[PDB]
Amino acid sequence: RIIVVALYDYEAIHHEDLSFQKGDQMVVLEESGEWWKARSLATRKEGYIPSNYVARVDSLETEEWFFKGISRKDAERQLLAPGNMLGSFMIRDSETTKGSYSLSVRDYDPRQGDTVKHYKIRTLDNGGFYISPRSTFSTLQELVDHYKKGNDGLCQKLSVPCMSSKPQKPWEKDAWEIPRESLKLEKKLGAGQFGEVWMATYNKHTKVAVKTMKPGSMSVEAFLAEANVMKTLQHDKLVKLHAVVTKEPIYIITEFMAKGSLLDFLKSDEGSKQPLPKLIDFSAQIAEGMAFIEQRNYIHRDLRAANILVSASLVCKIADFGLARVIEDNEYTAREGAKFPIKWTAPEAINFGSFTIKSDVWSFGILLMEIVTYGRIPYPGMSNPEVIRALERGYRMPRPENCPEELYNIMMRCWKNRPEERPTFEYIQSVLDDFYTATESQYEEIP
Ligand SMILES: CC(C)C[C@H](N[C@H]1CC[C@H](n2cc(-c3ccc(Oc4ccccc4)cc3)c3c(N)ncnc32)CC1)C(N)=O
Repeated sequence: RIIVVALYDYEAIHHEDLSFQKGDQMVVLEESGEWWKARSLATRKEGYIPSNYVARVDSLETEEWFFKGISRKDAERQLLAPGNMLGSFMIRDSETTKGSYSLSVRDYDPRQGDTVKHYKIRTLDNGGFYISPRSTFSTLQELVDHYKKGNDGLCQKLSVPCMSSKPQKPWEKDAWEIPRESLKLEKKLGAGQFGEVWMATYNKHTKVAVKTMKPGSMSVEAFLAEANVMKTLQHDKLVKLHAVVTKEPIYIITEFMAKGSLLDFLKSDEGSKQPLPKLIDFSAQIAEGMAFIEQRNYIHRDLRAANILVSASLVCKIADFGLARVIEDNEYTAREGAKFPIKWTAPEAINFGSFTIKSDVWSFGILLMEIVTYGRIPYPGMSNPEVIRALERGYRMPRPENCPEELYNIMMRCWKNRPEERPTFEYIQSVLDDFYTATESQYEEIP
């Protein structure tokens, strides 16, 4: 008997699902995947439900100011998003203290601009919580109501909970390999060497993107084996693979990303106006994605701004991870020109076909330069043979205008000729995540 309460408004997309009145009471049965079967209270008939729309009644997951799952870094991004105000806040699980909590509050000063301050919410041994010992509370709800009435030592008085959008409905049960007929291709987004990309509708109810691979470009079995690894690479900064059509021409089905590639974005009216701290935040988002790929012993093989996608809310998501591996070299793909771009590719990958996480690190440094130049071609003024020979003699792209020296230093580290000398994405992540907050403490010590 596990009791669970609803949270959002959702009607059955399928024919087996129930209703959500933004408030209800349910009791879960089986807990496989992201769809759960639950015994509900309207009234004595049930079915399957999306797990991300519900929560246990005991935990704080029901509270509007609590954000389960998210990181410190993501708390900051969420809060600094447009639509939030001074003293906007959230409570989340602590990162550096298991079982305890953290308060994140949107702040402002003329000297540092918009910032997010973090406070340790310590738990008392016999029940209750405090930030400062002189002010303890039975519940986190009491803590919140307290600091809503006055800052009492915090940077700001709490105003309203961090805004949040209703999450993506989880993908249909056991719909990994789907029929081609289940997709309606509505708008061609782009045409490339080995396939096209379409905006499309799945089963007349869900917006997706579909990459349609050219006949001759991939083998069904080799692709499916690889895709079965790709789908498990689940992370906020990787684009999500929903499903595949396992019949030539092979279709790849993913979440749709409203702002297209980061390269397109940086070259748009809107993206060309992003300020440098936002550019650095894109870099950090990609580094986080790559550190996950690195921790999972996977290889991207074609990391560049063109293969980064951008959401409506400016989340960067890595796409085409691993795809280059299963694009075949034959008479068909050959008449399409270069398989990989020389200017983005590590020298050992070019010279010997040695693709590793370390050649991805090389590509990342190039991507960094693409970002800070808003999508300029690498090595301007140079041919491909000229780039290769210059690189062999220690030439590296010089630092451009409007590039912080520490960002350049990171690029130069990525561009070591010997791969073992290049940093880890775990390192790159940490430096970029803390780029502007290096000489600052994690949490504020409130008297
Ligand atoms: C200005 C532009 C109109 C020009 C155009 N730009 C193009 C830039 C990329 C655009 N694109 C590509 C994908 C995508 C990427 C990989 C996928 O598959 C995989 C495979 C393996 C792993 C992960 C995803 C699936 C979808 C995609 C998406 N999901 N949502 C929105 N736009 C997308 C398409 C236009 C161009 N001509 O370049």
